[PDB]
Amino acid sequence: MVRLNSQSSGSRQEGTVIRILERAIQRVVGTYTETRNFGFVIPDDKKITSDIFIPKNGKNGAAEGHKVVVKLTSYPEGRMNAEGEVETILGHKNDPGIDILSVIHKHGLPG
RNA sequence: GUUGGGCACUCUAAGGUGACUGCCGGUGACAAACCGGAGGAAGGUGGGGAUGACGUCAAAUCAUCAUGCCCCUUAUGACCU
Repeated sequence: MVRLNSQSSGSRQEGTVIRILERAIQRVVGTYTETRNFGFVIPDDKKITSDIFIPKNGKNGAAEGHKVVVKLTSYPEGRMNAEGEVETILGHKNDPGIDILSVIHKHGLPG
């Protein structure tokens, strides 16, 4: 429910997400990465500019390499990132036929 | 500890050790790096000091000191109260 601004530093009208009327992106696919004694799945697409906090109870295989879908169990909060889990361990990200299989789960195609 | 009590511990102070990308994951030219993880007292330029290049102001100092040219030289020297 983006609101207008009474300014514009360009040719475009300035929106501002004063509120989110609806949540979409229910789930993301990505590579899981171990950080500072933690986990963080990086979304397949770069359109999500943040990572997804993985707690250990939602690691479920995902190591440095493994591709996994995330049933996002929480979402960003001001400065904080989205939390999640690990769904399907698609396989090591650098595998021939993951490129397809990654897209198979990205789009939410049948199986 | 006051005393007996090796002296352990703390300390005292000489000599060594120790830290680096050395290591293990990512990431990335397989390298470098970057990002984390170990282990360690110490994490990625360990921390404080010390130690620089050519220069300028005819900068300041003839009251630190010395000093050419002067000046004083029974006094501009010197002594006391």
